[PDB]
Amino acid sequence: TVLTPLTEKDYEGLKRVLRSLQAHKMAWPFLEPVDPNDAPDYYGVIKEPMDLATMEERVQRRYYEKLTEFVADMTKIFDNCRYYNPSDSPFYQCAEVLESFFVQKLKGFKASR
Ligand SMILES: C#CCNc1nccc(Nc2ccc3c(c2)N(C(=O)C2CC2)CCC3)n1
Repeated sequence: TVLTPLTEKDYEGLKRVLRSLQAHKMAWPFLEPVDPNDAPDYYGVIKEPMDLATMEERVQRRYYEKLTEFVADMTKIFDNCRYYNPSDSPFYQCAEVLESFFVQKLKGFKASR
């Protein structure tokens, strides 16, 4: 299912999904690693940080062998955000918006495989 090996043509689809996420108006908090100057305790709280720039590096290097691994990294971004930030924080709302967008794009990618 979602465990099949990613082909080179799959990787063109993954690049497009990632670029759509990076261009979303609510993606700004996720574009780069969390700066500890903006959240001093963040890296003691979150033990597996993730961000869209790290995923872009991984896509360029063909890090992902299965689509599940790509979805797992994307899910970490949103899970870390909802765990670190309170439910009324604007950051929490950004994760809400961007995760539903990612699901919309992912369904598109899967249908096109
Ligand atoms: C605006 C601005 C500063 N510049 C910048 N640039 C690019 C991304 C970015 N993310 C950012 C900024 C502040 C904070 C965060 C992230 N945290 C998050 O948990 C967000 C879910 C990722 C932790 C605490 C507060 N910040």
